Amino acid sequence: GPVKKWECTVESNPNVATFIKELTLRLPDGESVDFRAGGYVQLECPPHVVEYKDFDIQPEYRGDWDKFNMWRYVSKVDETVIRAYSMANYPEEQGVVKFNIRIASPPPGSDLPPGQMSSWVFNLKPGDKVTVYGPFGEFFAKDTEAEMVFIGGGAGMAPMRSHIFDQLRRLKSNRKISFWYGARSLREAFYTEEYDQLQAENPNFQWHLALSDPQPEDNWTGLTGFIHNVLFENYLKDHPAPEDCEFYMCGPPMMNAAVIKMLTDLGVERENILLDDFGG
Ligand SMILES: Cc1cc2nc3c(=O)[nH]c(=O)nc-3n(C[C@H](O)[C@H](O)[C@H](O)COP(=O)(O)OP(=O)(O)OC[C@H]3O[C@@H](n4cnc5c(N)ncnc54)[C@H](O)[C@@H]3O)c2cc1C
Ligand SMILES: [Mg+2]
Repeated sequence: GPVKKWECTVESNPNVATFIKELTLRLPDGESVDFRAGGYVQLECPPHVVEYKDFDIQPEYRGDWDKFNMWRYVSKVDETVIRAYSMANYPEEQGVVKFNIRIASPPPGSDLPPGQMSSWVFNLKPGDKVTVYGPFGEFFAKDTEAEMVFIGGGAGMAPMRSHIFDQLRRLKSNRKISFWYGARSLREAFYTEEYDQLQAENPNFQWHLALSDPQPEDNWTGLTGFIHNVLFENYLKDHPAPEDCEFYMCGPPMMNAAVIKMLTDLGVERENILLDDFGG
């Protein structure tokens, strides 16, 4: 049916990684968005000016905001903008829409304008008003009993969380499900306690974190490198029938491309790979 519209209030907007915030919007009037896991809404901003030095960035992330010279950026937006963001909540988490949003700052060294909507999102404080439109979606789980392999990176965590909670807690599914998330270091990993608990509670579910640049403080002895190599070496290379799995992918462009190439090379048919392309 026609697009619905809600004037929401910001409940919380902390960083969950150095360059990713978890934005939670409370819907008005006790309403909920009738969305499906993997779906999205559009957020809108009015004309504005935002200065990055005004952002609230939690303490452990600030050193890299200094290193990346982020505090000098200013974004001037002369007209209303709309952008899609994927729900990180699943449908049984009512009354809110929750997001994982990467700050799309200018490439280091360039003179390009900062990202219009994400810069505005990073200055949202509890109590601010945000207009939301939707729901929309196409990145939906197939209705089968096949093994599921979820692959995520960056703010692609949002539909990954939605999908995984939907399978395990709403559908109470017993399908074989794994989740593979690539990040730079432990400070860039989030929802780790949630996934560890879901693995403890659901013997059909397993997750894996691979770090590309583990930091000394991480004392990391787990998987390292790029997620497409990790998933191949530690699981798919020896899998009896990878072509029988359903793959659900959402990451930054380079990750999407590398994972899809790895899978197609293994003989997985493109029909068995569902991609949520954020268009980065
Ligand atoms: C279905 C869907 C779901 C999505 N879900 C999410 C999600 O859950 N989380 C999320 O973080 N994103 C998501 N996205 C992406 C999101 O909609 C935005 O595209 C993203 O936030 C960037 O928008 P922006 O307005 O901040 O940046 P834009 O203003 O669009 O700019 C993007 C980048 O381009 C740079 N730039 C500016 N001018 C130029 C130029 N001339 N040449 C080159 N580069 C330039 C900017 O500095 C910035 O880095 C989704 C997209 C879709 C389609
Ligand atoms: Mg303000």
